[PDB]
Amino acid sequence: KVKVLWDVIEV
Amino acid sequence: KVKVLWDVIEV
Amino acid sequence: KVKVLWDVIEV
Amino acid sequence: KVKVLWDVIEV
Amino acid sequence: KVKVLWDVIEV
Amino acid sequence: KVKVLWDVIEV
Amino acid sequence: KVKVLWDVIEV
Amino acid sequence: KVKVLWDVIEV
Amino acid sequence: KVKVLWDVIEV
Amino acid sequence: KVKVLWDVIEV
Amino acid sequence: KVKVLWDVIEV
Amino acid sequence: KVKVLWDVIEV
Ligand code: NA
Repeated sequence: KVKVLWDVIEV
Repeated sequence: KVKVLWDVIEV
Repeated sequence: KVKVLWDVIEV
Repeated sequence: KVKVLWDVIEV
Repeated sequence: KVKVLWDVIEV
Repeated sequence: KVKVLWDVIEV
Repeated sequence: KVKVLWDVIEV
Repeated sequence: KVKVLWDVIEV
Repeated sequence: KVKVLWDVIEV
Repeated sequence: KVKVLWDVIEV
Repeated sequence: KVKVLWDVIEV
Repeated sequence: KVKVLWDVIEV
């Protein structure tokens, strides 16, 4: 199955 | 570690 | 039909 | 500044 | 201010 | 087929 | 108006 | 390898 | 490790 | 005007 | 640092 | 019609 992985960085 | 994902479903 | 679900996993 | 990262994966 | 909008569509 | 439509706006 | 389109193509 | 194709469209 | 960073800027 | 900024980094 | 900048106009 | 303007910048 297909997933979108998401992340953030605080730069 | 935490991971945030979108599941995309074709149902 | 298509739907997007939010998943949060601990790995 | 907030940066967004994403990757499409197959699980 | 920047805002993001998104919708998933079936074509 | 599944597609995502994004709109990025300034408010 | 203008939108950014994602197609996640199953390959 | 599943991939995101993205484009800019006029709706 | 490679990180592909996305940001939106208001100009 | 909104613009998209795209950066590749190696950490 | 080198980044890619892109933006959309409607003519 | 829509046009996408690309640039490579030094920051
Ligand atoms: Na595949």
